[PDB]
Amino acid sequence: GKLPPGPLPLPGLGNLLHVDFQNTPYCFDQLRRRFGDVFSLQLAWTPVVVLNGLAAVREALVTHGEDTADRPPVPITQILGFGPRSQGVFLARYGPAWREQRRFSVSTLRNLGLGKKSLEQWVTEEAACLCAAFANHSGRPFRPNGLLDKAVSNVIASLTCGRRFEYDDPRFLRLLDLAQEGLKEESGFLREVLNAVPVLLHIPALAGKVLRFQKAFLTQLDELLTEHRMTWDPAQPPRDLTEAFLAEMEKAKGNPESSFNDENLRIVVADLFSAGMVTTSTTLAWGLLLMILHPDVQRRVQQEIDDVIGQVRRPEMGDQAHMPYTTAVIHEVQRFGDIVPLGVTHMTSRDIEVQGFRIPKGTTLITNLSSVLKDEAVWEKPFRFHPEHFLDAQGHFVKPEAFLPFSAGRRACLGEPLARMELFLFFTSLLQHFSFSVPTGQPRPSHHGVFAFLVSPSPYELCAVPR
Ligand code: HEM
Ligand SMILES: CC1(C)SCCN(S(=O)(=O)c2ccc(Oc3ccncc3)cc2)[C@H]1C(=O)NO
Ligand SMILES: [Zn+2]
Ligand SMILES: [Zn+2]
Repeated sequence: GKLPPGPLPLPGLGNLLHVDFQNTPYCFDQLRRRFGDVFSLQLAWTPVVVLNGLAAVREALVTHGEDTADRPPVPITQILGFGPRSQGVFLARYGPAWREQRRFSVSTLRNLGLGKKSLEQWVTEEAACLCAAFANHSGRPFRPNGLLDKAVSNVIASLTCGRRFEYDDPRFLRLLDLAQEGLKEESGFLREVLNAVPVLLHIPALAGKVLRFQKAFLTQLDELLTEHRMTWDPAQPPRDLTEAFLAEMEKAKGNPESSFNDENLRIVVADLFSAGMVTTSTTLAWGLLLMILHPDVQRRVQQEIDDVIGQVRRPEMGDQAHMPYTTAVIHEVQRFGDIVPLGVTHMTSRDIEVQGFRIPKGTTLITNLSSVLKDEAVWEKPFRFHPEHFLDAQGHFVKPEAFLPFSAGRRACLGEPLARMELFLFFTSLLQHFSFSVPTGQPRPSHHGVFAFLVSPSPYELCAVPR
């Protein structure tokens, strides 16, 4: 069939000069408006197809799910112990190694707490610590990002590592620091080159600085894993994912095919931990920013929290069903924050058809989630913070199909169930006991965030006064 349209490619650079990597989301909007919902790009040697809108993304990830569940190979990951039976989950290639960790991560989380009141109470406990930390700032203006990252990170640590860390633990802080730095490494020109030419890694000079943060991250994590291997009580049912993983490694000794091995234990755990320390807290960072930028909405939320929960009892997942306005606000924060605009790259394993065009095997697929979350054809005021995007005239919460912050298909975020719970409990817990606002004498903060693979709100301070 006919391949997707797109800007005319240069001789060797291809379309590298037709894409503004400073604000790619905007550049792609222009391309979408110019060539359509499914267009092509030749980034150097990598053929790319961008998917815009719910339909294009869905036909690829759901309808053609089997053929689009693979990731682009990333040979550089070798530096972290990645191998055929050791791929973690996020960067894992479509196959048994992924499926085994995928199924394991999903079911273990569910067994450990997800969907039960135990996790809720654990989270609201961590929430209480978060509140107390906010209170230490008295009326003084501060940046909530660090405390949000620490509190959220403790929830995933509890699940994976069976413990939390004090907001000032050196190892905890270093772990969080390295995790955020390495999120800068995933976006480097050098990595692209070494990735195309695997052999170039034999030069210690290069290999030695390519993924230094991810390596530091894993190294720092090994120390924690080693202590855990020591405290673990195999005579009791696993308390966390690391123990569950460990018990599987026992059962799997002698099985060359099992992905439950030492190399993969640090990758899987680092996979879940890192993912959990940089997603939800960012959304929460957007949440608090939007709440000081729209005090009215913040009050409506507090009002609902008062009417349904009060200012005593700790929030509970059972409350959400009776808090449609707060649920709408949270969903809008996710929609507007648009924290993962271009999603995570996919790769076709077979030739497929999308919106009439043909997408050859091996094509790097880009799911433009931002275009689904800001689709002017679907949302009323896509470029505005508008809780009514998830509310009907009656005040009922409705979730449109264009709400794909987590993508779709067999590869969709496995942390969604955890994210849903964290956002509700942490958000209501914060607004239930605090009142946020822009610090007098300071300019209204921008609702425009700084572009990256993971989009954070622009730096800002706020005042948190008790209630
Ligand atoms: C509000 C927060 C979050 C957002 C917006 C988000 C978004 C995403 C997106 C866009 C993907 C890619 C889906 C695809 O490949 O098409 C994904 C993947 C993934 N996320 Fe998240 N995520 C969030 C939270 C977390 C959390 C809390 C965890 C849990 C540890 C997590 C774990 C993962 C994992 C393991 C994958 C890879 C799944 C696979 O390839 O099979 N994420 N997420
Ligand atoms: C275990 C690894 C160190 S292996 C090498 C790469 N990373 S990473 O720290 O660079 C990273 C962190 C967050 C991220 O963003 C996410 C995740 C989930 N949902 C939405 C966004 C992407 C990549 C770790 C990894 O695979 N995590 O999943
Ligand atoms: Zn444990
Ligand atoms: Zn209704």
